[PDB]
Amino acid sequence: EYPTVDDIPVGEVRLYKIGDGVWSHIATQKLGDTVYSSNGLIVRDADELLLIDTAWGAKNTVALLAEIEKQIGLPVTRSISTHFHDDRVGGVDVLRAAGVATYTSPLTRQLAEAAGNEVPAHSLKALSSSGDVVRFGPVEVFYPGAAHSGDNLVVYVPAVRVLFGGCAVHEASRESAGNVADANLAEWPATIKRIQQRYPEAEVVIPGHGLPGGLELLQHTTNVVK
Ligand SMILES: [Zn+2]
Repeated sequence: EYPTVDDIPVGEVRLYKIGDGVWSHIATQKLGDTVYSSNGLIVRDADELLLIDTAWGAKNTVALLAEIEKQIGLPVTRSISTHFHDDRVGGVDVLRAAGVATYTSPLTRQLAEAAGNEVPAHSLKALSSSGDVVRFGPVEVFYPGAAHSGDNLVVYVPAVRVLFGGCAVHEASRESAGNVADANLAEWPATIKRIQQRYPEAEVVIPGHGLPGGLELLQHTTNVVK
């Protein structure tokens, strides 16, 4: 039942309920001969929605907003991108066109600018140091340190113990680190331990790509990395 590249019809976006007021969103991009999927999060707050990550590009992000309006019918008012790559900020301008207030850390804004990627309009302050946390509506945003990228953030929904790990966390089936061109492989183990120590009660851990699991994906990630 978790959506995969084998069942999301081409160009569509799917939502998947994780817990009370929490969905993941799943989108695809074909690169060469391989279709990839990518996850983000949607979190209800009162009568609005907080979006975590774009659906990887403008076309997909249009489809994401349509799917949200069809299935949930509440307005996305704010977003947070969890690092500077296209599966996180690609489609920010779509969000901005729709009236969404787009956020991310100052460093992610800088790296996104440097990469020629789309740039969220607003900075989350108080995230510049490893171990910094901030509250944001119904979530916590945590900067655990460098890993998949120098700026990677994780998002926790404390009411229902759902941790969205983004690409700092690998799915269970993944056994190679993947794209390390922006990664800090030396730091990535410490970064994972910081996540483990901060969110010991998490019930679900959602990787940036692939199937949800539990806290076991964190050590799995360290194992893949080292
Ligand atoms: Zn990335």
